[PDB]
Parts: sequence; structure tokens; C-alpha cells
Amino acid sequence: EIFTLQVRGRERYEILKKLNDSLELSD
Amino acid sequence: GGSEEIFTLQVRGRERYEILKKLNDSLELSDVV
Amino acid sequence: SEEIFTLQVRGRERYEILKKLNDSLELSD
Amino acid sequence: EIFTLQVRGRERYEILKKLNDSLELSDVV
Repeated sequence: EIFTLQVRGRERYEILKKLNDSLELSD
Repeated sequence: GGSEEIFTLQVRGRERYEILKKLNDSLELSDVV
Repeated sequence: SEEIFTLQVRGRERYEILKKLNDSLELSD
Repeated sequence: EIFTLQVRGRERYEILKKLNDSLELSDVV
């Protein structure tokens, strides 16, 4: 199941992308 | 208020989406970053 | 008072991210 | 470089701990 999240702001997107990528690797 | 720019993040799995949505919603309200 | 917990965070940028999230959640909660 | 993050309350602590633990395993940042 794939979901899209709309993120406002460049830095906010980069933070949430990093967290997403981290969780993908760690889970 | 806040940034005018918008970017789509793809998330795999409901649990992970819920965590990230919670953070995203928090940041929209607080505007910390 | 709300009880204080600590996390040891490795790296300045990692710390800065988690601090911003902490502060955001304090404000939105 | 280790930074100590202070967090108020269990709910925020557990979210941030999950993230910190993930980041330690992945080293994304």
C-alpha cells in the first residue's frame, strides 16, 4: 500500500523524506 | 502562512504514513520548519 | 510539571531535526 | 558529537525515540 503526503516547504519535505527513507531501511 | 512550495512524498505502508502524517500535521500547525 | 525524558542524539543535524520535531509537537499537542 | 535532547512527557518521547532509533540503524542523517 502506497500513500502520498503533500508536504509544504523545501526543508520540511527534505526532513520528512529523510525520516521516510530511514524507516524504510530500519523497519 | 508558511512556505508556498509543495512537494509530494510517497510512503509505503499505513503505519509509516500515519507517523509521517502526524509529524506533517504538527508542523503545519506549529510552523516550526 | 510534565516529566522530562532524554535522548542521546548522534550528530548536530540529526539533533536539530529531532529538536524541531519536539518543539513542533509541543506546540501542536 | 552527542547531543542531549530533553523531551516533556511520554507521548512525545516515544515518537522521538522511535525516530532516533531508526536513524541510528539507517544513518540517513
